[PDB]
Amino acid sequence: MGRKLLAEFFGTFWLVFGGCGSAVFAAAFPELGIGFTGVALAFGLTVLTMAYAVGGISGGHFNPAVSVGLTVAGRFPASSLVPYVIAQVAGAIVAAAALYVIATGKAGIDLGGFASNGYGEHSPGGYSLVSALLIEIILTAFFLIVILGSTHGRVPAGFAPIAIGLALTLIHLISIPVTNTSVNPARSTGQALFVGGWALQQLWLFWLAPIVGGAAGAVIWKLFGEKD
Amino acid sequence: YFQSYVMGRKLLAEFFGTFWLVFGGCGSAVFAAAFPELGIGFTGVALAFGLTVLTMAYAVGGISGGHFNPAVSVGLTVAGRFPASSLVPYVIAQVAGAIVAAAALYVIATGKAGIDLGGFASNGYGEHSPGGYSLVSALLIEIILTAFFLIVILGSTHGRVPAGFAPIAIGLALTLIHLISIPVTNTSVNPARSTGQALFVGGWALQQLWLFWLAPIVGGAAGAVIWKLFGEK
Amino acid sequence: MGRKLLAEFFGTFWLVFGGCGSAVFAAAFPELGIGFTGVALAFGLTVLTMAYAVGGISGGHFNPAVSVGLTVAGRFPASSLVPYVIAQVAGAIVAAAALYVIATGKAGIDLGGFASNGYGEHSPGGYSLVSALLIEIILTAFFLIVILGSTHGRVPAGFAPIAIGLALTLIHLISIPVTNTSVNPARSTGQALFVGGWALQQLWLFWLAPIVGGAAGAVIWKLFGEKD
Amino acid sequence: YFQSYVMGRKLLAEFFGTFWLVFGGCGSAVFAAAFPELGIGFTGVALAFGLTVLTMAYAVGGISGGHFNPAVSVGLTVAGRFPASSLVPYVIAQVAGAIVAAAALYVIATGKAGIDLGGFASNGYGEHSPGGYSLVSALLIEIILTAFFLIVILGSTHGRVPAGFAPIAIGLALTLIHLISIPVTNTSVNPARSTGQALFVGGWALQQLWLFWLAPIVGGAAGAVIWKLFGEK
Repeated sequence: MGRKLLAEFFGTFWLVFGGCGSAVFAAAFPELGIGFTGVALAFGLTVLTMAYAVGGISGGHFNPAVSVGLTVAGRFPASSLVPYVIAQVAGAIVAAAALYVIATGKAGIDLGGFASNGYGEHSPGGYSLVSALLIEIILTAFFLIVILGSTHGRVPAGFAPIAIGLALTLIHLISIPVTNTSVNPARSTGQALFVGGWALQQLWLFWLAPIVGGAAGAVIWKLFGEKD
Repeated sequence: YFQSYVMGRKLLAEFFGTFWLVFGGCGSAVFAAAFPELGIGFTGVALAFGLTVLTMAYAVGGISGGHFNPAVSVGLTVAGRFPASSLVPYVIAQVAGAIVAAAALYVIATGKAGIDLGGFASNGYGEHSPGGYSLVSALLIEIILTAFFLIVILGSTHGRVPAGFAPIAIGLALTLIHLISIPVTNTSVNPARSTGQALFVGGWALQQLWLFWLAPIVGGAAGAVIWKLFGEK
Repeated sequence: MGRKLLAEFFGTFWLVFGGCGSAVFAAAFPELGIGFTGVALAFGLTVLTMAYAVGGISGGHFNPAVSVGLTVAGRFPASSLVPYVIAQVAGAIVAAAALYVIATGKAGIDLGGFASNGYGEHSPGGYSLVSALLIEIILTAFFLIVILGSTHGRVPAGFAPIAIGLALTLIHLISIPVTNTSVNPARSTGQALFVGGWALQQLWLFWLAPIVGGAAGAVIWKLFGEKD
Repeated sequence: YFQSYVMGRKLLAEFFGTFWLVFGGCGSAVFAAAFPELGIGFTGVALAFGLTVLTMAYAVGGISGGHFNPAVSVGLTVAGRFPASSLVPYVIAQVAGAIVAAAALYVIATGKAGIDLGGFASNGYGEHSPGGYSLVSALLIEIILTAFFLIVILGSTHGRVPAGFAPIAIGLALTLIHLISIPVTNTSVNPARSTGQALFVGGWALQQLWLFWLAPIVGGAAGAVIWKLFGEK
């Protein structure tokens, strides 16, 4: 069990340090930077890679809304939920801090939103709170449908990391302009704690919406996918 | 053919999958393709469409067959992989999934007011081809691209290839198809995908829609006929 | 055997119509075009996808220099070499022609080099004939090392298309500026026949260099990789 | 540990693989990254480096273990996956492969005369960090990135994951590492890769080279130590 919490901790750290750190260091670099596509690929590849490295140890959730959805689907014991959520939020916070220390090694850098998720005025594209809510619920619900589908016994072992990592990239290709893309309450919490201000005031949305999307995808999955 | 899952489950699978294909491929185009400085361009859209299929073919492919595409259902029927008796119900689940995804995209887009959605990721030709290509060019490239899409689907799901790899060959073939043809038609190869967007644009998009039923369905049947000639036995 | 020639024909057609057609229609499209990266990804994905669809029928060479390298490696009967080369060059020519018909459906388009490979003045980056020669030999030799390695019995079945497709993308990411990237005599012949002029005068280089690279990679492979 | 292939074959495998990693990752950077209008950028370089490893790990991974990287050989020794007695010979084959690839890139580049190769894809820090990041930033990010590279290599090659998927997790993890850190150090995580380029630039690149031996090797050992704590049993 301690092995499983460490798997979640290192995994969520990798997710945030790789995804957010590609956003902070590289996305807007002049002439050669990696754009929304490269951040999207980054975040999907943190999940693909640690899903292969530690998924067979903890299940490789790396994401509170995943742990909730897999509990609602009856794949995962509700008794492990809270500990997993604590291990995950701790990895995110420790990654946010390592990124912070490294980022400021560049003289007079402006961290800005520091890859925090936001809506309205803090939506990259100026989309409303209601747009933010709907798209985070829809995308997280589908994220769980892919995770529950691709880890079902009808799918041969070993392919789920590819499915689930690249589904995370696809989710970023769709929604970065709307919310910078959360679908993961832990991945939103670390960056926001370093920004404070508006980032903390909007943080609730990125706990509430992914958790409702993850639970909804679980319920939908149960209705047509999980039975033999 | 035998039944492996009851029809309601296969139809929901097809409904949710085609919803994902349009919501993710058309959503990436509407929200992110042209975003100033950092937007994802034709490349990021092609990746997104391929990934909706790769990820839903893994998620529900084992339930319905994972068509998400009337042209694919038709091609597999012509190749003798799928029963004609399931054709019409699948096509209806797929077109319903695409219309509901278009509507969902629209609702989310209204949260950024005063914005012009332009063609709303609709397919088109002539003045409505991103590069000004003619109706004949559109017709040809949709026939050839959908035919090869069918040949990749049929060969990668054949028993001579190990289970589990199809979603990756099929989803990446769709990304490849958009890399080639977005400048020509915005890329259909999928009558349901063309239909939901066009119903919201109306006008020229409804008027040109016929072509993105006819060409993909012709190409899908042609791919299937070609495959049965050399690949299936 | 007729099944195998048709596999090669459809395969090389897909390679050229997908790769070259991504170059002609999309690579330089204003604001949104796919650049050298998207052409590189295109060409690798034609091979990955048709290697899965028909590789188990003909071996999925799609490329005269592959057929030569696999013959030199003793993987493939020298008696099938010529027929495979004819089927491959025929797919390329028929794809070049379909691309031609479709491309000119755009009023007053300038086809330009029409994705032909070239060197010196016709190298995108102005690299010399000698640069062109060396990089086509090196990259084709490695292409065969990957193909022979990834289809060896020590590698589990089904992964070779991923290896070999993405190796082709990697080769394009390295060399498009130097020669537009051939590593495939058939893929160079179709486009050049439609351009004539300098494209025909340089065509020999793109037969000679990939065939020497493919044969060399086969010989190197035999020395350290092919034995149990 | 038992012998599966004789040492000459393992060394040639490592030599050719590290040659490919530098020739393809550094070649893509030198020839294509900054090409006017169509160049491939930090994204295309990160993809290229990841793909040299994915494709050579499939091609010769089954012969030598597919390290291509002194930091990887060290990490696997510390994790008890590889014998210390093979360490020095591997590291020498890898550094030789990288120097010969640098030389090969150089020869090909001379065919476009009067050109400035700049840093020639060398790694660096401070003034020689593409984004001006300090020595401490460089050191930290190379330790953390190489440690995770080791954790992904160790977990994906563990017996609890099916054979054949490692080249894909390991090569894509390298692409991810470049997506994160090219702005900081140009991305090393690999002392042999840093060494060949720097020997051609001389000057500051030879002077800063120490850091791209020390940090990757420290991070590789740390990743291995962490892995043995929770992952291996």
